[PDB]
Amino acid sequence: KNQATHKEFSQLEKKFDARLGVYAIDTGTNQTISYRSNERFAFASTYKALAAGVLLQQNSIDSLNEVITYTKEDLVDYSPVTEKHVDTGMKLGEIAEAAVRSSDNTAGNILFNKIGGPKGYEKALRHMGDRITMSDRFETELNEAIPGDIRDTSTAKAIATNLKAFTVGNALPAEKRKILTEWMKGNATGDKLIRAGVPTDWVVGDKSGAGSYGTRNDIAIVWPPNRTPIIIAILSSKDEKEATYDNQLIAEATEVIVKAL
Ligand SMILES: [Cl-]
Repeated sequence: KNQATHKEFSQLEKKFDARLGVYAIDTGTNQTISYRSNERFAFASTYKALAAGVLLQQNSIDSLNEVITYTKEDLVDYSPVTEKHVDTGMKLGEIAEAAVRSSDNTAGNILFNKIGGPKGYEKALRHMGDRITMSDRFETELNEAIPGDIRDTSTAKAIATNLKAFTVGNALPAEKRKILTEWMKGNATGDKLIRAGVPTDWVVGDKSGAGSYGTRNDIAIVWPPNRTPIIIAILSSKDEKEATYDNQLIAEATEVIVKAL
């Protein structure tokens, strides 16, 4: 379906007035599905699932019970969990969970901090052989997504390969790989995205993203019934800075991958 899937993906770009980037790999058959998979998009909040994976590589399960504190002036826009616990701090595991499950932006910034900032995040991905992802800024400036500006960008193929390493591969011991996938499962932020485009007997652990220039992303590990997982990265963006986005574009792209695999 090399050219057959190309046509369907090209058709979605027109129906939703957007640019689409797709990479999916069936971990059981190593069959891949790709479209503009080497083009750069701003990754926006999808980094949070990978940064949680780096955090888990670098810290014990025990240490996730350690309390982390921060200040009111550390709070950035859209921090619906962290804004409630300024006076007490949160457990480190709770912060990582807030970043993955709710896309809490202060929690994302703490994750960054704990793994050495954007530069430390990038260095961890380079260690896993990701040469493509470029991390430069904290929330919320990392969402600026200026076309042609490679700060805080990656490709569908690079992001999917990283997610594969953390969730099914050998980037984490089993127990932490399980902690990560559970954080990624059952979150409402994912409900209209890849989860809305797979059949109802499939299970989806995802991480969604949204940025300026209509940037709208979802990355996932998905389990068909009785079947090895498929890793999916779907990226989208537009040409106008204040452009809106349409969840349905991600869901329709997912339907195309499902039919092809
Ligand atoms: Cl304070």
